[PDB]
Order: sequence, then structure tokens, then C-alpha cells
Amino acid sequence: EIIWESLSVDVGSQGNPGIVEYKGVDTKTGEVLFEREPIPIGTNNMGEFLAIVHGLRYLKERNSRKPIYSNSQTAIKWVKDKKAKSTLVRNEETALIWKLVDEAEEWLNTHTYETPILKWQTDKWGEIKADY
RNA sequence: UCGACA
DNA sequence: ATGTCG
Ligand SMILES: [Mg+2]
Ligand SMILES: [Mg+2]
Repeated sequence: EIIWESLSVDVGSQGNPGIVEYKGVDTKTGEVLFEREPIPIGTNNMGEFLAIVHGLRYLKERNSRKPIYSNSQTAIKWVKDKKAKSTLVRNEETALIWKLVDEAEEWLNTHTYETPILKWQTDKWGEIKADY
């Protein structure tokens, strides 16, 4: 019951909080469709969030109706709420990731999308295809 | 007091 | 170890 005609997204980090990146892959072929340059400090959930929103923008710009898979219950709820409820301290260190988070929320609040955001079922299907 | 997703 | 929600 994997919807193979989909985009899969994931975060990778070194530390948490720590250096965060993310990418999106074609679920069928594994081809890397986008990959964000590493952000010096962020959280896992911030990156999972940014990855979904990036995915929405990617698909919207390309007139694609493909769903997005994420394994993150947290990020899926933050996107649905249009609100990233991160605990990470907002200070000079974390300014870049908070800026990105702010700009993602703002995109969600200025655009429509129909993309279904689906939970990847890691316990049945193994690791999401975007995994680092 | 946990249970779960990362 | 930490970041998050139910
Ligand atoms: Mg993940
Ligand atoms: Mg993962």
C-alpha cells in the first residue's frame, strides 16, 4: 500500500540540536530531487518540517499532484497547523534555522496546496527512501 | 505515570 | 543523549 508515485522527505543531522540538512527523493526511483545545504544548528523536528514545506513548494511549482511521505508525526502536525512549535532557543546561534522556519510558516499562510501529506509506515516498510 | 514518532 | 506529540 506504498503510494509509489510520491515524493519522500527526511532530515539528516550531526547532533540534535546540531547541524541539520534535508532532502527529497522520488519514492519509486530514489533520485534526489532537492537537498538543502547544511544549517549549522537546528533540531530534528525543524528539519523534518522544513523538508515537508520545501516538498510542497517543489511540487506546487511543478504542477505535480504527488503526495509527500514523511516519517515525522511532529512535522506533519506542524505543517497542518501552519505552526512549528519548536523549543529551540531563539538566539544569534539559531537565527538561520528560525528564519527558515518563519519563512516556511509564511509560505503556508500565503499559498494553497492539495498535496496529501502521508505518514511513512517505517514499522512495516523499513526506513523512508530519503533517509540518511 | 507513561505510550509513540523521529 | 535530544526533540516532539498523544
Ligand atoms: Mg525522518
Ligand atoms: Mg529518518
